[PDB]
Amino acid sequence: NPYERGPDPTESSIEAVRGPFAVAQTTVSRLQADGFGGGTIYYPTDTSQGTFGAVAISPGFTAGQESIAWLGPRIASQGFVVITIDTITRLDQPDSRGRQLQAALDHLRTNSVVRNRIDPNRMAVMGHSMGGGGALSAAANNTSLEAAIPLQGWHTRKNWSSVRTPTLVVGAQLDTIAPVSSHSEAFYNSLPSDLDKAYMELRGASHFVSNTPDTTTAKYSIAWLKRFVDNDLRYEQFLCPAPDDFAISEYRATCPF
Repeated sequence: NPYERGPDPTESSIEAVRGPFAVAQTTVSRLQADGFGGGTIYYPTDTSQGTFGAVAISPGFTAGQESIAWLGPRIASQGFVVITIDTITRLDQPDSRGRQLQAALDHLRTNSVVRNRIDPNRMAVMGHSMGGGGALSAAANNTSLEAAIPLQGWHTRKNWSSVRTPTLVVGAQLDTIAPVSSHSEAFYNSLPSDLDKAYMELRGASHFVSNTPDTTTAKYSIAWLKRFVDNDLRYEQFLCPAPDDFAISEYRATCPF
């Protein structure tokens, strides 16, 4: 597999705050950002292993980039170019956030800092709440996307039968903003039954579990991005079968991937 990066993983390595890749950052001003509100790109400096997959991450309604910023370097340091975006306005709705997540990825293709660092054919989307809805919208609008991860996603659209991108739906058990029964679990249920997909509910978690560092969220996002952005079979072990993880309330997966 040409896309494998970094040494073989262990529980300790995917749980780490910082992975085996030293990371740098560059900022995209709102003036430099076409179709999104700007953001921060995190990327590995080690280019000896080749180019990396790219990941765009959106915050939710009324939220700034800081609400999801911790994911940027934590994921990038596992071997990805990660842009944490601001939206054009903080009031933008899920469908617009999905446009902006795609525009942020496109910006990566011509960004002078990272355009040599990215494999433009291997891209993924993530978001929190309405940003997680944007991630689903972005995958539904672009079947070439390698992975999508809605974190406590919120969306008026509940049917996602058009998605062809491997999607990890991360619910929070005690979510009252975006209750898992009317959002996350509904999304997972409408994804195609043939799709490589997984639903993971975080035990006792509030809607805001992913606005502050959470090891369970990070470890399975990293395992998902590895498995599907990099086609990295070494990371299937953390997904299939279900992990005996007390942090997880419910788990569904179309294993084996």
